[PDB]
Amino acid sequence: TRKLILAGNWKMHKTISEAKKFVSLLVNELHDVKEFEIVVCPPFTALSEVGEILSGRNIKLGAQNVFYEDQGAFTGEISPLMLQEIGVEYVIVGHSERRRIFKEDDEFINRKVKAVLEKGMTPILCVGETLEEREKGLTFCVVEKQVREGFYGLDKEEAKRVVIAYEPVWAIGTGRVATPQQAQEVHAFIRKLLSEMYDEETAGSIRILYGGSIKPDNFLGLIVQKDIDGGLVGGASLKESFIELARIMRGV
Amino acid sequence: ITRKLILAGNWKMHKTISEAKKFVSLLVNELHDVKEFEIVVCPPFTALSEVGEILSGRNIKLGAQNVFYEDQGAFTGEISPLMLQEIGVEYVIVGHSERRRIFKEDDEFINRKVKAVLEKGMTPILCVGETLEEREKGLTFCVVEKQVREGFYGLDKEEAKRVVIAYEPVWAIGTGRVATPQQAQEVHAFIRKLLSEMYDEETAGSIRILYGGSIKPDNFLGLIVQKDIDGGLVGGASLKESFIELARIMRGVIS
Amino acid sequence: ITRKLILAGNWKMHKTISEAKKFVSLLVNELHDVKEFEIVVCPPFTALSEVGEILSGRNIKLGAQNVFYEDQGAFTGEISPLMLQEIGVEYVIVGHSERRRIFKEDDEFINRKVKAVLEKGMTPILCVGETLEEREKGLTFCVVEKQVREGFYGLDKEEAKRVVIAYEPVWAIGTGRVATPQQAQEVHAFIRKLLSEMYDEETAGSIRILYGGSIKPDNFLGLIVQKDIDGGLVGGASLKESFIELARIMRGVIS
Amino acid sequence: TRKLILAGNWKMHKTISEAKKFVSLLVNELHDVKEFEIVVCPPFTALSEVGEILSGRNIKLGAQNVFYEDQGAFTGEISPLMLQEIGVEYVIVGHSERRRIFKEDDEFINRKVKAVLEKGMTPILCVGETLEEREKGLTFCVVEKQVREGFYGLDKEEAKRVVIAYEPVWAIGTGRVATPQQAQEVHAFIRKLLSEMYDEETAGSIRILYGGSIKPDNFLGLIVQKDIDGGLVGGASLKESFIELARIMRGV
Repeated sequence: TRKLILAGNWKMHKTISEAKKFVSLLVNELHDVKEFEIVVCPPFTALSEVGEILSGRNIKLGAQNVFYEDQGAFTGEISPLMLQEIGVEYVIVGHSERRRIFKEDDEFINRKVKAVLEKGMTPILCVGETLEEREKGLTFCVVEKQVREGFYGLDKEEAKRVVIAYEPVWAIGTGRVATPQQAQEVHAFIRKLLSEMYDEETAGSIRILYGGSIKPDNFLGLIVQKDIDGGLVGGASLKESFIELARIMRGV
Repeated sequence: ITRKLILAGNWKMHKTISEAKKFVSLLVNELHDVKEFEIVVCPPFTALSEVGEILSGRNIKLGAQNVFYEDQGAFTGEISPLMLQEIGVEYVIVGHSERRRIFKEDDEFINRKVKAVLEKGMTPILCVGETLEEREKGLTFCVVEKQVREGFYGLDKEEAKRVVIAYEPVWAIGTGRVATPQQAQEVHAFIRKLLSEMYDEETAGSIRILYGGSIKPDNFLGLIVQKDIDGGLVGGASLKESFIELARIMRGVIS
Repeated sequence: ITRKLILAGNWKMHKTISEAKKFVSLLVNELHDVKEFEIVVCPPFTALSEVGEILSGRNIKLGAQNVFYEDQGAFTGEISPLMLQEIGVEYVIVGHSERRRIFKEDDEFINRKVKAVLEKGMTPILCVGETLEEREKGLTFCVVEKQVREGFYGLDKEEAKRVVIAYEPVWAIGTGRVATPQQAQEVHAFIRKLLSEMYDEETAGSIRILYGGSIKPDNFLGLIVQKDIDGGLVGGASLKESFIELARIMRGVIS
Repeated sequence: TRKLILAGNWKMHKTISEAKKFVSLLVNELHDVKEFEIVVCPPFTALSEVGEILSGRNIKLGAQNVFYEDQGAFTGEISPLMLQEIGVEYVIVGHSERRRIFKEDDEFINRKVKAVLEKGMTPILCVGETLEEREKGLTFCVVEKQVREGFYGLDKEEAKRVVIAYEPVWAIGTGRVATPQQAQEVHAFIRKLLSEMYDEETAGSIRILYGGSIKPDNFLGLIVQKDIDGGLVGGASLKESFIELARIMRGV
């Protein structure tokens, strides 16, 4: 908790032309932000161009993925350095799409968490169970494994910097949001677990946001819950609905 | 038969928008009269837009190191063909060893990227190559054939001509162990006979097959001379000015 | 609550029909009055029929080291539940580490074998256990829970009682590094609380949970004494006569 | 070529009770065999019992799989020793079912070929393309890879002992047999390749049998072809149809 976050993950969606316009629209409508942070994550291609429009502004730059090496022969990948030089503050790691479609495993993910922290950036670690896992009663152990694997090797001080995002796979793009009751139950669990790995202090420092079918007509009720520190917006982050959400987010 | 030679530079994960903007301008002027073939630079996504304008109207061409096969969608961290087409990218490396080995990218996955790149009017550069163990078992030809057949599957005579293949023996990637022009040529000749049966003589003669072991400024002359080697997919050397050297060498084989 | 202790021997890939016939007869007489618990021998498929007759009517019970979940079909090299049931097999080890690690046998695959074994009126012995790395990340409990939940999935109160679990910490398999009775007991207690939530008190108390690290004739006494350890899944020691020793020890904990 | 083989792969099909009867039926109807070999492959459970009924008889004992170690901690597996002691002469390795359902890779397979030869038994190496592979034009390279991987590390003398069985996956149990023309084309190819790896001598020594939907009303026409040295019978090997096949096999 302590400083909510409204993060938008555009995913594979905008052209440098569109980004420039859209970002500006946001920066105009939200130049005034009541401390709760607002992050926008455009694709690699449009990062530098968006960097400008944001430089010096309140809204912060976010990236969708990163490799764990400063440089090397890894054709197609982007290094932490390249993201830093552009002024990217947040980096999404472990997104369900990457885990599932691109077969990224926990170790791979864990090695990325550190790399993002090394260059003093904030990693957004994604966790979440699949419907099948939820039905077998593995919701918690699945989240627990991912979290433990994610933080493995981090000290109380680094762990404090990490951001967690619970995107229940059964609710990504399916339009089926988890009730605030279901969201909170897992968020709470993550918080308790977080403290058992460290201490009540770190656990309260780490921000855990909800992700998965975050629409304007359901965001209130999710941010209201005790342990949900904001959201990782998917679709809604592409339109102007990202403003109505940021608006609601100001209701606290 | 004629075929336009090609010299491509795969920077890989190496430069920042600054280092990039510099190096690129340098070249835009060094290789200014060079119009007898194509020099392609492939910077990281982060730095394409910048380099993109340093080339708008110049001779050197823009190329990406990877692409996803869809136009847009729920695919965090991926770049679409439309995103590359806006910036003015003309070439896209597809199926590179690193992606196949390290990022478990399979043939069917790669085949879709090939068709995808072609749909937007861009040029795929399909990479194929054996492993040391593979070559030791005599599987060089079947490893290459499988990859060529898979990659081209579904394409037709027309689309096939637009593809560019790049033979990159894995046992010669960054290990320094470049391939003797004999070895290179042998394989390139095969890939061309194969391409012949798959489609026809005309087609197999239109498709450029570049080499990719450890192309250095010294040995490169002993390769481009070969019969079935139409250019090179350069790694390291594409970083330094030695790239501008290679570009020189290649010019002394055309008229 | 009562629960009948169980001592099982997983010969693994070790004896021939001859060595087998010998060892078995030896036992049939040594452990002759032993009827306060169950001794189970698990020879390789090749040698089941032989050992099978050396037990027909005796006290010691027959057990297999693996099974496929179908009754018959196009599955070269596999053994069916019917094939085991004819010979008179009563126990079937399912989900052993070696099979999970070496032969890529997954949870869903193992769950089907559990149901299958139960259908023919036989007893599954589901093996669960963490890895050194897993225990170092504090994943012991979730690794075990996942495996227990997966394995039992679909079963009900009745069928669940018939299952026999065997906690076999992988970092203690053939490495000699047996587990302190503290560690063993801790986990066994968890697996039993879990089994309690999954079904109920009655059920969790009926299910035997055996230990399986490096059960030797000396340390075995410090384990069977524990509260939640109902017996042992013995590897090596099940080969020699030391097995007959362990069987002795276990007898001195019943009345 | 040189000494055809009629091999029956029961797969997962008989009880020790049934085996004893059935085998006997065969041993009675075929105690007289015009040199062409007849192998029967029952499941592990029934091996020793069938061993007796066959001991001293013409029909030979075959197994469906084996591990590559004489002994060790490999719960559920059977060693070469265990097969030998029972008098098993042939061992099927690399059967499509094992490759596909049980994920056995070429190395695994190759390590089994040697192990079977060590204890002086004859391994039956299975190879074959899937429909999809056949359509992409990979029929040959697929067979070539499997064969090369299978023989890797074998000398002219061991390689001579190896038996090859081409079971086109698209024809296993599908009831769709390959025409003799299609069968021969691949068999021929394997023979040419076999010689290029060794010499015309070894290539002619190695026996290559067809496998896949071998029924009595199509066996003749397959054994007739030049490079098909017999068959690996699946279903047909379970009934008495295994006798009509053995009967036809005698027509040469």
